Amino acid sequence: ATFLGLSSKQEKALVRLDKYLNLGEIAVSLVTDSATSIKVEGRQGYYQVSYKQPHQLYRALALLSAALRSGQDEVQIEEEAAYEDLAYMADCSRNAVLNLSSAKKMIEVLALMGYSTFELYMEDTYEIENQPYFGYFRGRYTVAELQEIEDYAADFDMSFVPCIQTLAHLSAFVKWGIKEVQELRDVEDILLIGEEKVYDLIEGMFQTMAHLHTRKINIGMDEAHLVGLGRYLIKHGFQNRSLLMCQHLERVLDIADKYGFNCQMWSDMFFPEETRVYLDRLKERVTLVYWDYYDIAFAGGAWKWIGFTPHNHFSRLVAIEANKACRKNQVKEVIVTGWGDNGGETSQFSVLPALQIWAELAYRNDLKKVSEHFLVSTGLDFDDFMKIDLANLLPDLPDNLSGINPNRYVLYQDVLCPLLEQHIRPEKDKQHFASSAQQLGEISKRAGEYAYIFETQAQLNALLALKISITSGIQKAYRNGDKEHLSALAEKDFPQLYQMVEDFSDQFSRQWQQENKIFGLDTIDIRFGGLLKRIKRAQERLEQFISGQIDCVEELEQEILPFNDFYKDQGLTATTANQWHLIATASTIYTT
Amino acid sequence: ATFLGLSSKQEKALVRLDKYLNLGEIAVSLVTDSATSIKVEGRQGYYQVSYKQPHQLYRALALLSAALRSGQDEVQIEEEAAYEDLAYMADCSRNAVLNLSSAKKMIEVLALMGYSTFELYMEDTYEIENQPYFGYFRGRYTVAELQEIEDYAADFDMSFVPCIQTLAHLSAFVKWGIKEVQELRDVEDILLIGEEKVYDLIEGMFQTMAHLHTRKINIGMDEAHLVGLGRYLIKHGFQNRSLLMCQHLERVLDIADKYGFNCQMWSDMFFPEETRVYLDRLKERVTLVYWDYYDIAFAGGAWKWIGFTPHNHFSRLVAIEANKACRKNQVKEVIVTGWGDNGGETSQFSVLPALQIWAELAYRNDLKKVSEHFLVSTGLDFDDFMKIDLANLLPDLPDNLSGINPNRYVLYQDVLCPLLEQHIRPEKDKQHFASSAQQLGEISKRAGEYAYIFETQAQLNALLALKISITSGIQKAYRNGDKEHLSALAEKDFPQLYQMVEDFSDQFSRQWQQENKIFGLDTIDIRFGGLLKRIKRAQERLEQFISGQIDCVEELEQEILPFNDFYKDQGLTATTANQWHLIATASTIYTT
Ligand SMILES: [Hg+2]
Ligand SMILES: [Hg+2]
Ligand SMILES: [Hg+2]
Ligand SMILES: [Hg+2]
Ligand SMILES: [Hg+2]
Ligand SMILES: [Hg+2]
Ligand SMILES: [Hg+2]
Ligand SMILES: [Hg+2]
Ligand SMILES: [Hg+2]
Ligand SMILES: [Hg+2]
Ligand SMILES: [Hg+2]
Ligand SMILES: [Hg+2]
Repeated sequence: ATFLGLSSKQEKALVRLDKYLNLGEIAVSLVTDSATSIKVEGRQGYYQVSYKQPHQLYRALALLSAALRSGQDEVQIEEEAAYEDLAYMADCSRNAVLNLSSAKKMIEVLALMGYSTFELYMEDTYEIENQPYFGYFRGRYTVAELQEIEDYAADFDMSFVPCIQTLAHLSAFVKWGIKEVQELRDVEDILLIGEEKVYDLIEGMFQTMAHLHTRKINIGMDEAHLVGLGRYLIKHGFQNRSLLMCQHLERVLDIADKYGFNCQMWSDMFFPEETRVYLDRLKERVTLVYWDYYDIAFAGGAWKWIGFTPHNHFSRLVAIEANKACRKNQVKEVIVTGWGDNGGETSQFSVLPALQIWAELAYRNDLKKVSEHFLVSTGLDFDDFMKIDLANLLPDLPDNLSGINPNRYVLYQDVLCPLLEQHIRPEKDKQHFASSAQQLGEISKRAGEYAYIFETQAQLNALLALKISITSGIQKAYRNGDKEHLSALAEKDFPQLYQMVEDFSDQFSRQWQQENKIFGLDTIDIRFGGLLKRIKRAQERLEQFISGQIDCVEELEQEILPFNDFYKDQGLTATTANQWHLIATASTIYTT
Repeated sequence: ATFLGLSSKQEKALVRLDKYLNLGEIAVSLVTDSATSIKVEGRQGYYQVSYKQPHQLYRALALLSAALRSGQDEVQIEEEAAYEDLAYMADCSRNAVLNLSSAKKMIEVLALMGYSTFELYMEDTYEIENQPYFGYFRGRYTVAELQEIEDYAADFDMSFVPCIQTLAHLSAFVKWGIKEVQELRDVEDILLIGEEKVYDLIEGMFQTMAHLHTRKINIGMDEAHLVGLGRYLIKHGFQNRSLLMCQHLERVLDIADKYGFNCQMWSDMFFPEETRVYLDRLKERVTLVYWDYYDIAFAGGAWKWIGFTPHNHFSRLVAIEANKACRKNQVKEVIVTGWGDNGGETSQFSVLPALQIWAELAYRNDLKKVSEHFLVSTGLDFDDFMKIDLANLLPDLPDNLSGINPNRYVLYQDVLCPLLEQHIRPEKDKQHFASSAQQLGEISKRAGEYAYIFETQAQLNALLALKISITSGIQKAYRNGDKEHLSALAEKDFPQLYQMVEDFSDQFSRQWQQENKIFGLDTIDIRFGGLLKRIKRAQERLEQFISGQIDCVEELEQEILPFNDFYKDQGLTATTANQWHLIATASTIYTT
C-alpha cells in the first residue's frame, strides 16, 4: 500500500506494523478530523482514513485491513470511542518482568487494537539511585530500559504510565535485613508514614521516573488495614488511619509537584472534622481509579493472575457489563489490568483475546467484529485463542464465578497428601483435561509465533489428567487395600508423571525466557523442584508399603477435609486456591 | 546387680535402663532421705543409694555406674541439686513431631541425667474434639499417644507438662480458609480475644489435656505486638493491649480452673489504674517463666533451632552463666528448651551434650564429671558428640555470638544468585567444612545407635565444602571470563554436587523417619527438591553461555550485596540467616 499524508513517524510505525497489516496494492490518504474517533471510506483501491487521535491511525488501518480481507471493496466504517483513554497495565512485580522485546511486541499489538496507553506495574522493579536493595536480584528496569519502552510506545503515539507504590505492597523490598531498609518499615509490606527516610525513598522514586517524558504516574496509595499499626504505633501511638493516609499523601503529592507529575491513585482513601477538610483538598490534586474485576477512571480485569492459565472467558463476561456501566456513568478513562499474583506463572500474551474485547467494546460497543480484528492483531483465530483458558473451564461451572483455578491447584497439590482432593471430580475433571490437551495440541500446530503458549497449555492439561488419575487412584486403591493396583501405578504411571512434569518445566521455562527477564524464574524452579521431589516420595512410600517394609502409609490414612469454603454458598465442588505455599503442604514452610 | 528396697515400678525401670547401666555383680540397697538429693556410698560390691525424689534414683545409679567404670571400688558421692524441677521441652510444632519410640528413648536418657520433667511444645499438634482442622495433616498427637508418653515418663517418676498456645503462635491452624477457623482470628498467627468461639476452642484444648494425669500446663500467653490490632480493632476499636491480655488470660484461667489445671506462662505480660489492679490479681493465679537463651522459672536454651546442625558449644557457654544467675536468685525451676524454628531440620537427639551439661550444673555446679556421666547416658564420648556442632563452628568466630548458622544458609543459598556469598570466606570456610566432614566420618564409625546423626553431619559438611567451591568458583571464573574453568565445573563438579545433595536428602530422610512422624518431612522434600532444580538450572545456564547460545548470564552480572547487617557492629563476615524462603531466593515466593 502507498500513502499520502503520513508523517515520518507514521512511516516508521507502518514499517513495523507491515507484517500485521495486509493492505496490498491500495492507496490510502490520511485526514485528521475530530468529528469521530475513526473513519474509513473508499473503494476500488483508494481509501481515506481519518482519526481524531494520532494513535488511532493504527486501529483505523486494522479495520481497513480486516474489511479488505473480508473481500470488501467498498468500505464505509465509522467509530466513536467511548473513552478518551484506553490503557493496558502489565504486572512486572509478581516475579515476571516483561523483557524489552516482549514489551515492544505488546505495544505493537495494543496500537493495532486501539489502546492509547501502555502501563507497567512496578512495586520494586525499577532502579532508584542510592537504594541498591530496591529491586535487588528482581530484574529491575534501568532508566535506559524504561526510556526504551516509553519511546517505543511514543513511536505509535501511545502514552506511558508507570504504576508504582508509595505506601504499601513493597514486600520484596522490605524483606532485606539491613538498617537502611528496616528503618523504612511500619509493618508487613507497608512503609513508615512520617519517616523522613521514607520521603527520601519516595523522592528517589520520582527522580527515576522524571527521566521519562511522561508526567502521568499511578502512585497506588490504596488503604491497608495495618497502616499505622506497626512501628508507627510504637513511635506515635494510635492514629486515625484516614488522618495518616492524609498526612502521607500530601507529602507524596508535594514531592510529585516538585518533579512536575500528575498523580493517579486508588479511590479507597476517599470513600474528625479537620481530616475531612484535608481529604477534600487532596482529592482535587489527584485522579482516582475505581477497581472492579469481578474525575474517576475504571480499572477492568484481564484475568491472568490465577496460575498458569488465564480466564479470557470470565474477562469477556465482566467486560461486557463493565463497559455498559462505564458508558452510563460517562467514564473517560479505562485501564485493563494484567495482574500476575503469586509468581507470574501465566503468559504475558495469554490475554490478547480479553484485550481485543475491551478495544472492541470501547470503540464499537459490541463484539461483532472481534474475530476479524483479532486476526489482524495476532494472525490467529479468536476462538482458537480463547481455548487457551481450557485448564480452568471445567464442565458445568457457573460462568459468573471468578478465580476458579484448577489449572494451578491440581498441579501443585501433593500426591500422598492431596489437600484439594475433595474439590476434584476424578472422572469428569480428568476427561476434561485430557480432551483439552488434544484440542490445544491441534491449535498449537497452527498458532505460529504464539504456538509456544498453546504448547505449555496442551502439556499442562495432559499432566493434570494423569496427576488426577494417579492421585485419586492411590486414594481408592489404598482404601480398598489393593496393593496390586498400587504396584502398577508405582511401576508405570509414576515415572510417566515425573517425566511429564520435567517436560512441563522445560516448556514453561521456554515460555518464560521468551517473555520475561530471567529473574523470578527461580521461584518456579523451586516449586517445580519441590513437586518433583514429592512425586518421588509418593512412589517411594508406596513401594515400601507394597514390599512390606512399612505396615501402612500414614499420609493415606488421614481423613481429607475440604480445602476452603469460598464457594460453599454457591454449592460448587471446584474452588479458588491461589497461594502455592498453602496448596503444596499443610506443614509450615515460611513461618518460624 | 541385685537390689533391696526396690518398688515393682523401680524394678521395671531398671530393666529398661539395664543396657545403659553396667552395674555388674554388685549389691545395692536403697534409702529415701531428703538430707541431700543424692547419696552413693559403699565398697567391695556393696553400695547404698539414697535419693530425695524417686526419679533421682536413676541419676544416682548413673553416678554409681560411672564411678565403678572409673575403676573405683570405694564410692562416696553426694549431690544437692540447685533446682526442685529440671525439665526438658522438645518442640513438636515446627514440622517435626517426635515419634513415640523416640520420646521413650529421650525419657530414658533424661531419667539417667536427672531431669524431673519432660515437656512437649505443641501449638496445633494435638487433637481437639470438634476441631478437625486443628493439627490437620500435621501428625497431631492423639490422646492415647500423649497418655503413652506421659505414662512412660511416670514409670521413671518423671512428670509431664504439655506446652500449648492459648493466644498466639497458631500459624499452622489459622491458615485454613474455612469460616469456623477464620472467625477465630485477630490477625496473622493470633486468636481473637473476646470471641466466645475462641473460648470454646480453648476449652477443647483443656478437655484434651484433662485426659492426662498431669494438672500442670504451660499456656504460652506471651505478648504479641499485633494483639488487638486486626479483626479485634475492627470489632471493638483500639484497646490497651495490657487490658486485652488481662481480659483473655482471666478467661483462660477460668477454663483451666474448671479442669483442675495449674498454669505456667511467659512473664512478658507482667513486666490504666484498674488494669494494673487486674494484673496483680492474675499474677497470683499463675507461674511465670523467664526466657533467655542468649514464683519464676528460668527457660534456658539447648540450641537446635538454627538449621540442620545444633550449637551445643554455645549452649554450654550460656548454661554456665545462667546456672550462676539462677542460683544467686534462688530459682526453683529450670526448663531447657529444644526449639525447632522454621522446619525442624535438626536431630531431636542432637543436643544430648547440652542436656547433660545442664543436669551436671544443676546437680554438681560444675562439669567435672560431664564425660563420665554422659558415657552412661549415651554410650559415647562427650567430646566426640560435641563435634556434632562442626558445620556451625567456623574458625575464629567469637564464641559468645548466637545463631551463626552457616550449616543452613550455605546449603540453601542459590548457586547462580548466591545471596549469602559475601558472608562466606571461600577458602577458609571450605577447608573447615572439608576437615569437619572427615572428623565426623570417623566419629560415625564408633557412634553406635547415634551414628545416623553423625552421618548426616559428615555428609552436610562435605556437601558444603563442594558447594562453596563451585559457587565461588563460578563467581571468579565468570568475572574473569574464564569459560574453560566454567566448562570443567559444569562437566565434573555439578553432577557430583547434585548427587551429594540427593544422597544428603536420602540420609536426612532416614534421620527424620527414625525420630519423627512422617508429617512435616514434606516441607523438606520441597526445599531439597527446589535446591536440586536450581543446581540443574545453574549447570544449564552455564552450558548455554559456554556454548555461545547466550551472550551473558545475567544472574552472574549482578552486584552481590551483604545479606543482612545483624553482626555488622561486631565486625563479623559470617552471619545468622534462619528463614529458608529469604535464603533461597530474592523473588517473591509466599507473597501474592
Ligand atoms: Hg495503574
Ligand atoms: Hg492531611
Ligand atoms: Hg485519605
Ligand atoms: Hg468500563
Ligand atoms: Hg465500569
Ligand atoms: Hg502404620
Ligand atoms: Hg514450656
Ligand atoms: Hg482483666
Ligand atoms: Hg497482662
Ligand atoms: Hg538457670
Ligand atoms: Hg538463670
Ligand atoms: Hg546478555
